[PDB]
Amino acid sequence: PFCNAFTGC
Repeated sequence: PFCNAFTGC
């Protein structure tokens, strides 16, 4: 989904 700490995006 939306960007993440480094996972999502």
